Amino acid sequence: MKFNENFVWGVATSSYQIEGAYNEDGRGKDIWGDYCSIPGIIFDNHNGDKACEHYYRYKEDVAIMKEMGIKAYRFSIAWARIFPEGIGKINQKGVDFYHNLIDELIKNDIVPYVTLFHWDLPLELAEKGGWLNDDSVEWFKDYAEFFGKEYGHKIKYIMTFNEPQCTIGLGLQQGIHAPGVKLSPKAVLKSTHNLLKAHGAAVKVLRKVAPNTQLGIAPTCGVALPISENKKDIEIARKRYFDILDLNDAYVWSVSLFLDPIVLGDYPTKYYELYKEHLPKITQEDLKLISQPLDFLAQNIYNGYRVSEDENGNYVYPKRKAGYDHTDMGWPITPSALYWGPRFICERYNLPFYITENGLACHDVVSLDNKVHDPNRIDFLNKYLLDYSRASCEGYDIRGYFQWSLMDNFEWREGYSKRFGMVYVDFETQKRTIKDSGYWYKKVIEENGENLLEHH
Repeated sequence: MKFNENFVWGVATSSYQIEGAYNEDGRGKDIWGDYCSIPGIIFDNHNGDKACEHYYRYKEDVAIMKEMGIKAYRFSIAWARIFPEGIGKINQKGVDFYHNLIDELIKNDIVPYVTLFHWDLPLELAEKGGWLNDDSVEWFKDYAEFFGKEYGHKIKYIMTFNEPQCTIGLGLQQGIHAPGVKLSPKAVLKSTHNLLKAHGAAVKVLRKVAPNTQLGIAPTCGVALPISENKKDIEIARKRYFDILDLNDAYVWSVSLFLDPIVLGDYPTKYYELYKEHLPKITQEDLKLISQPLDFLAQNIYNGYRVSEDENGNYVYPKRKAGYDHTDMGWPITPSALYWGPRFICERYNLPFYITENGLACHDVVSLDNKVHDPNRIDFLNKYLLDYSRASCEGYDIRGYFQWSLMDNFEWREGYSKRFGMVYVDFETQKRTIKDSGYWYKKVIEENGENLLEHH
């Protein structure tokens, strides 16, 4: 067919983007709420104080997912809602909420896929240096250990970190994400190393406290795309996809920087040569701690870029055609990224593969008929899933697909100016309206993708 019988169809959210209740029920502050307090940082000075008020309306959101036949729901845990100080005293109302949300998903036949860290680092830990502090490995370990002890018996999928490229790169190297800083290469690489150690420490303890929970991680990157399907152009894209970038570029946006240590046991050789004078102290236990065996690998994939080389072996990036298909972010629409991306990742790491995020922003409106018509989203998803199907038919071990946001939410620096959900959300009334893509997606799950349109 188009997909295997076990293909997991799902949707994805994150805590800070949907939950709201930022200063309620004992929830501590995080780095993004603090980031939003700086005037002019967020579009129109939006923040996540209320967001979609999912903390109060989660029962309606589960029922909306049941109305679409959604069988899996990827979401994240507000670390500051369970540990308002990052470490130490637990916030029982926070633990109670996630029990109630998880139980609500289980009761509605929805498989929870849990992200432990989706960027909302507790502010108390941030003011102790965050990932710069070597104690961050212990902080995240104890945080993971509690969640496994408290929910491991009813959570079968846990991924540690969401897009460390954004937390480390945009957050500490490029000054684009919270906390919004541009630090030394030493600081960024020590931070990178402490995050990878925190991942490994979390995986290790989660195997003792949650021995029946499958463990993974969901990084992100742009997908290098070959200009043709002959052997030489594919190799160029592959080499670029897993390359280590120079220190004068946005070098944290590397697949191998995080996944080679995690899966292969060490940083790439280029890492040690290029970053030599800024390297953190690396022990083989560090590498043995980071390289804990995983059960699956995940990836958030939104778009790709054509890459080739010139006579000097330097990367060449061809222009995009005038008027190319794009989204409300101005991002390009490149469905082949959901083939080459998964293919390259499976060939290098040979792990069961999930797409934990894929979607687009559309300038959606409630039209005069009280409906939300988003045919551009349907076409986007249809084209991307066709190339995803191509990877599964060629034998790559792809296990599922999570369409990014179930509902419109806080799109970080863009605030609420960008809508990624299949459910429209009026952020004043909090009225949820399922978009056309949501009803289309319901049929995609019902028919496991044999319904998808073709002639790509």
